[PDB]
Amino acid sequence: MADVETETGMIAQWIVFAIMAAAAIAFGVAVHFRPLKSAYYINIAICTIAATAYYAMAVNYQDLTMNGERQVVYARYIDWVLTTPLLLLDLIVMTKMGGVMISWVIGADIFMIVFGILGAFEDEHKFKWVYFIAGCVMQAVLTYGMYNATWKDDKSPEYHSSYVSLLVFLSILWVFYPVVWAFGSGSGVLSVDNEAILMGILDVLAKPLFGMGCLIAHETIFKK
Ligand SMILES: CC(C)CCC[C@@H](C)[C@H]1CC[C@H]2[C@@H]3CC=C4C[C@@H](O)CC[C@]4(C)[C@H]3CC[C@]12C
Ligand SMILES: CC(C)CCC[C@@H](C)[C@H]1CC[C@H]2[C@@H]3CC=C4C[C@@H](O)CC[C@]4(C)[C@H]3CC[C@]12C
Ligand SMILES: *C/C=C(C)/C=C/C=C(C)/C=C/C1=C(C)CCCC1(C)C
Repeated sequence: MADVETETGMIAQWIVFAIMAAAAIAFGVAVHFRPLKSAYYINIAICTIAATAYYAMAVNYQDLTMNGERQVVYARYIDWVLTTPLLLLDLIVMTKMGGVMISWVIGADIFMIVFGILGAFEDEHKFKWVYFIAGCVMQAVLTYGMYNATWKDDKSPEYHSSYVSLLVFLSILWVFYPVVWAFGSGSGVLSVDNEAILMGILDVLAKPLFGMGCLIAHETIFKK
């Protein structure tokens, strides 16, 4: 039979919705009482984006577009394509990284997503996986560069530290997405719902939580 999202998946998403929404509102207000405002904006956008994406996924878990006999909840790629770049930025600001380099990490990132999307809608397993590799290779490149701003002597010693910190956290976490993907969206061995929940779990770690980390860090440092 076909693997399609259910009330369950819906639930999960709906839950994520609320969280995102709150963070959005939270930061959304907070910002008006700071100096520094930018860092806030970044994360406001991020969560507002997600919130929206999840909101769509949730209300339409029934309107199924399918690759094979398994529904693909693509809205997430959109989210990701927009959010992921903003997440890297959240860290980039803690560094003195050069525009030229920024564009590279970002560009890499964007493709990482698209490849995923490409694979997500591919029939031939033969290609599906090729695409998968691609993205991983992008996540790779991308990650590599992010670390050059670690050892290569280029902001303040406080920042540098916080940066390193958050990065290792983001760096590791992210590799989970591709793993989960590979499993469901990619292989099929994973349910649409479970994938949703898993992805969902990740998102909340990757976005709201990370956000706080950053905001704090900034707020913290700024106080020095
Ligand atoms: C899950 C969602 C609802 C979480 C939202 C968390 C928001 C409300 C949190 C996370 C970061 C937090 C801020 C971190 C740093 C400061 C500077 C400090 O001098 C006063 C508190 C203040 C300004 C915090 C206000 C509350 C804050 C903005
Ligand atoms: C959707 C609901 C849950 C959102 C609730 C958002 C609340 C927690 C957010 C929105 C406005 C925010 C406050 C905005 C202004 C200030 C004064 C500042 O000097 C310290 C942070 C502080 C005190 C913020 C604390 C966190 C705060 C109260
Ligand atoms: C808010 C969303 C976040 C932080 C999403 C992160 C997503 C990734 C790191 C995805 C990576 C993928 C690959 C490296 C290979 C192919 C499939 C993907 C798209 C899921």
